[PDB]
Amino acid sequence: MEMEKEFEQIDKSGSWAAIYQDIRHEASDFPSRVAKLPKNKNRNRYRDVSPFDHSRIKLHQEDNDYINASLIKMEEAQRSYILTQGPLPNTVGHFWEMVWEQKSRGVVMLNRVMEKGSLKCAQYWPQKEEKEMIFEDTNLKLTLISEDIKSYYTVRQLELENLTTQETREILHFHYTTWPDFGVPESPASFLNFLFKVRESGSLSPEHGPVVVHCSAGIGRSGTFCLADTCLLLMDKRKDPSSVDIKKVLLEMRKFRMGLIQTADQLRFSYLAVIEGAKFIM
Ligand SMILES: O=C(OCc1ccccc1)N1CCC(O)CC1
Repeated sequence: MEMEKEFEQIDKSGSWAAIYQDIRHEASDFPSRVAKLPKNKNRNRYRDVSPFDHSRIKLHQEDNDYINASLIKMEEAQRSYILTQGPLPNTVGHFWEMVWEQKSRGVVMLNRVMEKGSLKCAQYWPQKEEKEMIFEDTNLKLTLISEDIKSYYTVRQLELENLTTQETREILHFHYTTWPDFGVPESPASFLNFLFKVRESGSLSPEHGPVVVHCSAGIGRSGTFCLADTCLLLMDKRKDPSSVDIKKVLLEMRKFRMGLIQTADQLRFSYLAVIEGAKFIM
């Protein structure tokens, strides 16, 4: 069923809350036993948001391999994403270790460091060229190379150095800075442009490791970004684009991380983005 019509049918009937609860009821439940070990309590931002054991990213260290991060592998779309929480004061070194070890080119940040008067994630990248950051626990150095500030997003060029081998890599930081404190954006135009610019960078392409995507918990805004990208890629690839079922794509993605799309309003915004995105493509 053409989703644009499914959209108007749900809106006229005001059933967004009902569709959303149906997804919550049918979603996968897999064990998260490593996330709940007492040694990992200060590595989790939220007690109710954990990576499944089968899809968790493992750090390459014998001490403690745990980070709150999941690999979302989309087989038909041929895209992979790592979805993770906003880094904590004691996990900023783990975060950059993961980027290094997974060979990522891009980090996508969908939150501000402070929102609604509270800290939503650590200040985990340098703000000035001449004041670099050293992570002694993981033996990494991170330098700000350049910054491009636009009305709806900022793009930064970072240099990550493995101090053990003296190898360096260029990481691109894509920071969406205008998601409102309350609700979802009124139009998806600025969110779609932002996705286009991440795609244009190479960060989502198969010659690199998976993109790292985060917000505060790594399930809500983060869910919206990967769901929109995968649905638009499938519309490009298939003979019948009408066949793309956003609810079925979301349940596939929920096999790899719990809770993706946190509200009925985020579900409606994801439909609008794919639809308004489908409009521009034709
Ligand atoms: O918002 C856009 O279109 C919708 C869309 C974005 C990303 C992936 C699929 C569809 N952009 C910004 C403007 C640029 O010219 C190119 C398109």
